[PDB]
Amino acid sequence: DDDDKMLAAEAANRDHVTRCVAQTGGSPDLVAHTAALRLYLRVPHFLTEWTTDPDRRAAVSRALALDIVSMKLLDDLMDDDTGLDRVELACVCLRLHLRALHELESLARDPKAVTDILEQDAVHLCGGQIRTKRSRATNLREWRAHASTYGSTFLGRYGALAAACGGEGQPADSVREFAEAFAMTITMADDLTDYDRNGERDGNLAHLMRTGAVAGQDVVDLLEELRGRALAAVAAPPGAPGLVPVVHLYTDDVLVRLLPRHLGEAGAGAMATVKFKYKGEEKEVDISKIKKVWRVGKMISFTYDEGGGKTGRGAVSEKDAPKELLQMLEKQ
Amino acid sequence: VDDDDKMLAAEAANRDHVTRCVAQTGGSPDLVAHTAALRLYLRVPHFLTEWTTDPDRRAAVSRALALDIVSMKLLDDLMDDDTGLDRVELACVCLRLHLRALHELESLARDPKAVTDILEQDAVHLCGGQIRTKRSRATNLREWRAHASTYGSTFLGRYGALAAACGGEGQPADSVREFAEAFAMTITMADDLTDYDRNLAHLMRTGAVAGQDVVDLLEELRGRALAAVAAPPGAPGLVPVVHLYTDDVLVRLLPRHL
Repeated sequence: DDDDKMLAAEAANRDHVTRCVAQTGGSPDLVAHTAALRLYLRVPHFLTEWTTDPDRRAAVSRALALDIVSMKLLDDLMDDDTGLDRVELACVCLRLHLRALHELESLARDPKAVTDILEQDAVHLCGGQIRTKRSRATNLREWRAHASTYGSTFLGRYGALAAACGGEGQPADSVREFAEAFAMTITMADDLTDYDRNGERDGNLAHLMRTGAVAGQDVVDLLEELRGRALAAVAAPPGAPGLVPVVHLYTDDVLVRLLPRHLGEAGAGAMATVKFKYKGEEKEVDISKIKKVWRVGKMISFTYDEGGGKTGRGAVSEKDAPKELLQMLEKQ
Repeated sequence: VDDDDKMLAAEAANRDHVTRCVAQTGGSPDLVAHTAALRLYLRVPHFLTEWTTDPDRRAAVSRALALDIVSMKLLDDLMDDDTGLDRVELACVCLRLHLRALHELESLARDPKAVTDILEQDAVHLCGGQIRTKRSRATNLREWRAHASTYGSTFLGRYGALAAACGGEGQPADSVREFAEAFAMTITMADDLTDYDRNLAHLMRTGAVAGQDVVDLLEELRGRALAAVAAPPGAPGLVPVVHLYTDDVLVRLLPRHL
């Protein structure tokens, strides 16, 4: 029923946003574009997870959706590649944003809190986007520095706004920490998808991986860092434990589904090995050279390509077998 | 130190506040230059804040209005895509200037909530209005005025209402806005009759609009503005401003099209 709350909230955000686009003279196409922004429409549900009163939660959630969609329309306006009418994009962008300020300011504890949060790192956000497009990233460090502005800072602001508007029991710092880590996991996902969905190359993480400029294991480490940052934020009292499966779902999806499209047979990291003694020598074979593998009690016995026709023999304790050997066990 | 001296100092102060803000958020020299060239846009906040008795509050509201007015002009450049400027800079500077304005306006407002009230109230009339304008173009003076009452009158009306909300109170808010809506349409006509060359001009030239009707509208807007600035407390300094912009359209611009 948490998965059902998250679907209903997306649908309620989609309803609020499309009505507002249509009420301002948005074309059916532009309405269909905003209704299509599924994760943008759902993300506000994540940011409001700490909100105890469900009437305030639903109201903060739709107001965040308005402004996130507005900024997405501004972005479509600066790319100017949607085929949507530019006048509609501009005027609907403005209208949604002004409705969002009104609604957020109606819910905030403090009258200045909304404009304080939007102003505080405006230069970092707006100058960040300019430099992202001005100087294309050529390695992971550059990719992350850019992504921390239009991804992390972008969504952190909506985290702070969710805390400011979300009444009592909101660990402001932690809502924002969650938002910033989660946004970077999503931003990596979008780069690794939009390589092919959108034909994107310059500054694109997938292009940097395929090119050799960025190593798969560095990408895996960043994803694991972002997973751990988001998990820590959601464990801070009074806690948002409902967000734990969400964090795993998005990180795992990048690891399992998207990364492999830009790496290849080997994958990320060094080729796994089996260490054993055999006729008195120290021996170490690549999981790639291993042929047959079978269990006898807690021993794993196996054969390998030793060079030429030559077949080698070994056995190790299951305690000293890498996961990759035990996997071939299960698959033989 | 007369009134044209106060205006000149206000216009320079608004320009400097805008250019510093564009430069510091990563605006290129072409975008900084573009922003500094928006003379009337940087000037008009001075007129809007004529009812503000504290000179320091007046300087602060004037420059805040200038940030947002320039912001909305940059959004307008972004929807036309005809300046040859970088769309990423346009968008990012548009956003930054606007967010600074919200911050500076809310810090001056009696009630910070009044800023987002004023901006939301007729947001649909303004934004729906601009879509309808750029869709189905005017073929007579009635249609032209209908369209210009959104992107001109409602546009500047909002900044009128914001000036009164961020001013020193007693300020006659309805009259500030009435001044702004009437004056806005005078300068929108002026812009239309300049921006043909450098659309009301096309209609005057192909005789779909009679000169005498344009004169009558200008005289009506002149009277509306003079009435607004005679409501108490009163902004007598705006009388010569109304005459200057009106007479300029009658004397300099109309003859170019008749």
